[PDB]
Amino acid sequence: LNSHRVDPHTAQKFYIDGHWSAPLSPVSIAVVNPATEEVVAHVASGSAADVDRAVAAARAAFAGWSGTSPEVRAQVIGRIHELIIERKEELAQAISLEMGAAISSARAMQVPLAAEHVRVARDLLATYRFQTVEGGTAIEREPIGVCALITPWNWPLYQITAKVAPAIAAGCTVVLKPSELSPLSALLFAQLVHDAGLPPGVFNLVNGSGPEVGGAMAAHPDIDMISITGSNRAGALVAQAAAPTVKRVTQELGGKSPNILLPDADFANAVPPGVMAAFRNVGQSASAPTRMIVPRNRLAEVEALAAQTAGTIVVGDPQLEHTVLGPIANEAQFHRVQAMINAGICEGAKLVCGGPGRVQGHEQGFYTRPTVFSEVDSSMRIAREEIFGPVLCLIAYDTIDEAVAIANDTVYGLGAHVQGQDLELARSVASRIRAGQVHLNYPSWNPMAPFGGYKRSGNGREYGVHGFEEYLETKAIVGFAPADL
Amino acid sequence: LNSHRVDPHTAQKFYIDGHWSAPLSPVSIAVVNPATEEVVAHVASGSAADVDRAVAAARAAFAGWSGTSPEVRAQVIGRIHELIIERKEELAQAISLEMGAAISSARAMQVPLAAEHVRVARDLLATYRFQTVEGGTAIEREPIGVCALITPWNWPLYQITAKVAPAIAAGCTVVLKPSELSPLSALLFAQLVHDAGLPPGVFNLVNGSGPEVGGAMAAHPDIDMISITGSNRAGALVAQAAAPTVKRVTQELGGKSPNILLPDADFANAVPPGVMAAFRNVGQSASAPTRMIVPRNRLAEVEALAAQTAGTIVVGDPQLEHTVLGPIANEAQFHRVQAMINAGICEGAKLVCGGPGRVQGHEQGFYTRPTVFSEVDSSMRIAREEIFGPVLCLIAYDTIDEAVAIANDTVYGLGAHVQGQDLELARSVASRIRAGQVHLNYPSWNPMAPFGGYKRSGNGREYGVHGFEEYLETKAIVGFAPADL
Ligand SMILES: NC(=O)c1ccc[n+]([C@@H]2O[C@H](COP(=O)([O-])OP(=O)(O)OC[C@H]3O[C@@H](n4cnc5c(N)ncnc54)[C@H](O)[C@@H]3O)[C@@H](O)[C@H]2O)c1
Ligand SMILES: NC(=O)c1ccc[n+]([C@@H]2O[C@H](COP(=O)([O-])OP(=O)(O)OC[C@H]3O[C@@H](n4cnc5c(N)ncnc54)[C@H](O)[C@@H]3O)[C@@H](O)[C@H]2O)c1
Ligand SMILES: CCCCCCCC=O
Ligand SMILES: CCCCCCCC=O
Repeated sequence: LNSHRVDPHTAQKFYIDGHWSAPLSPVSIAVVNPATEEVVAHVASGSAADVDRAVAAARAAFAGWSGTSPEVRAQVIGRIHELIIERKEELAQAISLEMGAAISSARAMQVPLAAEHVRVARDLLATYRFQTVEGGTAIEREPIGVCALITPWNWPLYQITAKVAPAIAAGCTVVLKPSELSPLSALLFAQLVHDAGLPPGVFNLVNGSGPEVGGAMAAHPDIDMISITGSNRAGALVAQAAAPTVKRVTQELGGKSPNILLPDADFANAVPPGVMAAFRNVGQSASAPTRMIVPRNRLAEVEALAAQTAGTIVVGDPQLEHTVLGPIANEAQFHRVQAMINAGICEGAKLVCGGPGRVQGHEQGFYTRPTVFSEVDSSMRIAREEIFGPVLCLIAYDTIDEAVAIANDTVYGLGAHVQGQDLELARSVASRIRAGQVHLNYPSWNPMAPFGGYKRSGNGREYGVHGFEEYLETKAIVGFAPADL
Repeated sequence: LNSHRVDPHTAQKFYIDGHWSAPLSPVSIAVVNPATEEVVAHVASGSAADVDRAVAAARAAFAGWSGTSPEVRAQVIGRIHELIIERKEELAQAISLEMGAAISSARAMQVPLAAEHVRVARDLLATYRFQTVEGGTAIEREPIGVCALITPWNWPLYQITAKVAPAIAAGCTVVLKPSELSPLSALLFAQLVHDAGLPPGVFNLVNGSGPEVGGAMAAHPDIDMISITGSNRAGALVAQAAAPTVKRVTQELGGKSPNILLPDADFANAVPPGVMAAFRNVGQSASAPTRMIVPRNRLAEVEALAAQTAGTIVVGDPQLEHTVLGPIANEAQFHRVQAMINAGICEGAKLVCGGPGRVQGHEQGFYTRPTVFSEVDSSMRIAREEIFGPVLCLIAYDTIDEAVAIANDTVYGLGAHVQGQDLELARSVASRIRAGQVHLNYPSWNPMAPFGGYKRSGNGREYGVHGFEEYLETKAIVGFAPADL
């Protein structure tokens, strides 16, 4: 049923300097459909020499593009956005195919939320003041230059858009390494910016492994900035690789986001949305609220409510419109999550529902059972470590002060959730969570809100004007207007 | 004549948690007067265990201080500023003693410019909006937490102030490692914040080597951010040491700042100020304009003008009010500069004036001759490498387009200078220099202008509101106001 077909002519090519060119190496990367475990396509595996050709194209194109007026850059970006909306069905099918997102999920969110980043960067150029005059001193905001972008597989198009749209809008030039576990939609996206009219060399695509291609980028002497969305392990290696060239380093990494239900919350109506939030994209989301923090005298009620809403999630074939969750995105991730579930069992957590093993009736495919643990201690492995699968922890508290301490009891700080009837109280608690975003009573997504981590969830912000400013340098021209006397 | 006396009771102590405490190790660091080459004092050498006590104090004090109202924090900072102004003569004598700054220079700039950073952070709290409401989403700016500050010896008090004032104002808590080659003025500064009323643990001082104390800070699991002003070599090592904890990393590093004289400039009145600018603080300044870029058909005139103004700089005893330049700050730096001068001779540059050797008549003390090279090629070592002594390069150009290419022909981008009669033209050139600051026709210093590097001159900005925001996280509270329907 899945309708995506990889272009045979460009599958094992790179997009460099306005054209698809042969890779310098013959190594291939097979792409596996997580729903069937079959290789559905191959893509090329870049070398450092390929990353060289791409950086050279980006460098050569930077003067022309940064010299293009904001209004005109905004026109190209606008057109890119139209093309995403036009080819959205094609894009939803490739995302689903490569990382198993329920086709329903791919149409409703995987693509449209990505479109939104592009829209926001377009509208943004209409008002942004690149120069400001404070007296005799003028502040000019300029593109930082050639940028390395590395993205993960869980929200593949969306994570490419959060980086490319602002980078391009700022006047930067960009070389992107997509996840080798979700390369197909990136292939469509490169074709899309080509068709949208982006000058050769402004956007460049190279496929390959993190350590080889990503490593080359992090160390390249001609790259002015690198932005990575991925694991902490990879984030730190790129930071270390980038230090001697003193690049600007932007990192969006792991999380263990808390969901505090305050005592005055409507538990029957708030536990189900939290569970659904924790298990969105089958838990494959860094900001997912996977630690639900609730009053002890209410734990047995929320346990029942969590098993109840978990048990009604339809897990199955992503090709069906009524499937809610597809499989874990790939074999490596499947086995990691499975290990985390078994670790929780072995450390004595209560298995409210779910458990290990493939989902019954989908033995082929990385289908993982939606899992809920309760009576969870903050010291447990499943409470401290990001699992990146559908595994929700229930944690009890005896005071609101205690609930905040548990929420902050983590090396991470990417996001957080608060449920409460008294809005004043809920706000004061939110301002006490050390996290880049706190969400009150399940607000809807906001494409202008800065997104990023405190502590070990990263460095920098994406989305909206904040994300746009990550790609600008800052210049002071003192004596811009001569002084008096 | 120098009147500073180190407090014998606190010289080999650390300022931790509101008191002077014994170091955990008995290692001492001798402090040498560069003007006489005599050890004038000793200070303690911290261990990782000392950095632990200091981080613990900072952590423990962070809740109280961040919970103190901006208005009240601004009052403490205001008082710190009064005390700097009151004890300025004592502070100028300690700076001069430890790193050889001409006493005249220490009174006029070394201290007052440092006072200014403190003033700017005080006034700033009066207007800064820590919360903003964009609809149903609120942006709250919060202190990032415990901060490691590492500073150099060339502008010792001033570099401590650019970091501590904004950090404290933001609500952060701070542990500072001063340069072990300029520890005496830091000792007075710690006493000063104590007397000013800063709560125990908000500011902590530990002395010691970069690799040992600085290394401990860069790697500490409880430090949320580290800011370093120093060499590229040290900047990258701290970045690498900090990567696995994902700290915020702020770096102010080397420079090779160009000074372009455009053809319409008044060469007789512009060459002398450039030379004086290059040799301020005897060249011991990262942003100093040490590459003077001038029209070829004008080189012989600027050469003569540079020798002329160089030859009239009074180099001698910093204890004399009429001394203009003191010695290089310390023996290590003296020998480094001397090697750079000899390298320039050996690579065929023209020695317009200056040369190697101690300044005649000051054989005792690290007195270095003000040196000017001309007919300098961009590929020369003396053109590519920061020298950090009084060594000015003269470079010729045949077009304004060429002059810009030479100015940007550098791994650095900390600052830059433009001389020109047509202000429109001079502005357009300034916007073409890839540098954090460009200064037109020798404007006066601006404590609100963002200061920092493009490319390899660092990451982040100091001074004014920009520097203040380096110590704030960014939080989005989505659903702050419930939505319609
Ligand atoms: N904060 C955010 O906005 C955000 C958003 C989505 C996902 N994430 C996080 O991403 C993770 C999921 O992705 P993953 O674990 O598969 O990512 P990962 O860290 O394993 O890989 C991410 C990217 O880095 C590349 N890479 C791997 N090793 C590299 C190396 N040493 N040098 C350079 N590049 C290298 C990979 O090829 C990939 O493109 C989760 O932790 C999730 O929370 C964060
Ligand atoms: N950009 C700016 O605002 C600015 C301002 C002033 C000076 N500087 C630069 O500073 C340099 C002058 O200072 P320097 O060369 O003596 O500095 P340096 O790099 O040798 O030392 C700077 C600081 O780092 C510490 N340190 C040394 N090694 C360390 C390590 N491995 N880990 C942690 N800390 C370590 C030192 O003890 C000192 O406190 C020049 O390059 C100058 O341009 C920059
Ligand atoms: C409504 C959720 C939007 C998707 C957020 C994905 C970012 C986290 O990995
Ligand atoms: C007027 C010069 C102010 C001092 C600038 C010092 C910063 C560079 O090291």
